[PDB]
Amino acid sequence: RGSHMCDAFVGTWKLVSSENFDDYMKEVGVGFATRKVAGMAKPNMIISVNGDVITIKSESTFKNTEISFILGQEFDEVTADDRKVKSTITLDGGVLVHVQKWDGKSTTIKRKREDDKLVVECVMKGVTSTRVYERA
Ligand SMILES: O=C(O)CCn1c(-c2ccccc2)cc2ccccc21
Repeated sequence: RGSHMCDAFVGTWKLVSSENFDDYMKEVGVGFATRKVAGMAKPNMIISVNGDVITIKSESTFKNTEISFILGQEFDEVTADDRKVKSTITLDGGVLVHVQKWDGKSTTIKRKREDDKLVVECVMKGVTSTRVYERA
């Protein structure tokens, strides 16, 4: 019912910058045509919290996705690039840490507040992409 730290993430966010995302997606194993169309997208990401359930929606010309979850409880997720993964999202020190597991592989997406931005850092082995969103 009352305020939680998680509320710093809540709201409507628009992508403003993307660095190294094509190389990150190659590491993930996204095919060419999907990478090109995904990398063009300027999604809006809508984060909300209801009781213990956090919802992250991405809306764009590429794909609309929506996940709902409870921190530390694994779920099934079909990602925007069409992987079928098992995901767990935790809050570590203020950072939401989202680990996706599929086919023996793993990718971690961290989201954090920096100034008025929500920074999303996507990591697959040694390759990192930084995506910066701002309030809509
Ligand atoms: O949250 C994001 O900004 C990127 C989400 N995302 C996307 C994505 C694509 C288009 C629109 C939003 C997100 C592709 C993708 C591939 C691998 C891992 C994460 C991925």
